Amino acid sequence: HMEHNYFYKNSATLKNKHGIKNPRKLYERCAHETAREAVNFRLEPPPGKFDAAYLRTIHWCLFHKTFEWAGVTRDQPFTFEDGSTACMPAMRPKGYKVPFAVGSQIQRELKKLEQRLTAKNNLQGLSRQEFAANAAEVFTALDHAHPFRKGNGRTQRMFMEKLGQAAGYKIDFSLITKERMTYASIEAMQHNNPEPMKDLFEDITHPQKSLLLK
Ligand SMILES: Nc1ncnc2c1ncn2[C@@H]1O[C@H](COP(=O)(O)OP(=O)(O)O)[C@@H](O)[C@H]1O
Ligand SMILES: [Mg+2]
Repeated sequence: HMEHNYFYKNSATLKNKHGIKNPRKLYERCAHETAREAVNFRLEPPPGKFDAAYLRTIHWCLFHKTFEWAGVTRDQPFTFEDGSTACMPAMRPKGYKVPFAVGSQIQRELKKLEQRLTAKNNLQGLSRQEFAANAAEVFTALDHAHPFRKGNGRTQRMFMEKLGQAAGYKIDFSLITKERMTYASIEAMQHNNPEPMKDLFEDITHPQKSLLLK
């Protein structure tokens, strides 16, 4: 029942802060704003902890001017200013059999990822090949958790950019198409094939000057 409360009454337009009722216009406005917020967010230093709180902070920075629920995961009830409450504990990509994390799996998976990152020292001290493989595993874990109602891709990509930066690697998603990212995501989650994601991260990553100069 509560998932309908993400939309205006009898509409396919997500409730938003921009004053927009046209779903196409909302998409374009949001795309432009999240791109700009990403440019500005890149100026912020990477944190010492790459945790679920940080992921929520990224989503909030990218989306708070668009959605009231920016930074809030979809397992959690969210009450809009209009007094209605929304959430969406279960989500499955269209056309596909394998769903994203359901309900409390979202928190459990983000906790497991946090622990893995801590154990691996945020992927510091790796070879280029190792870093790419490990970054791909982190990304597929994020993909499955899919913690937000919308905006997961933009965030996950920002989380990776900052994780990379703190580990001495530049990860540049602009080097590839959306289609390639989608393909790699589908292969990993729908077809249990982790290779395309590994190749993707190899292709868009290089060690930074400092990591070379050291
Ligand atoms: N069928 C799928 N199975 C698993 N992951 C997918 C699938 N399709 C897309 N993805 C990935 O899910 C993530 C979120 O996609 P995105 O386009 O940001 O949607 P949203 O805005 O709904 O969160 C991206 O990393 C994307 O590549
Ligand atoms: Mg997105």
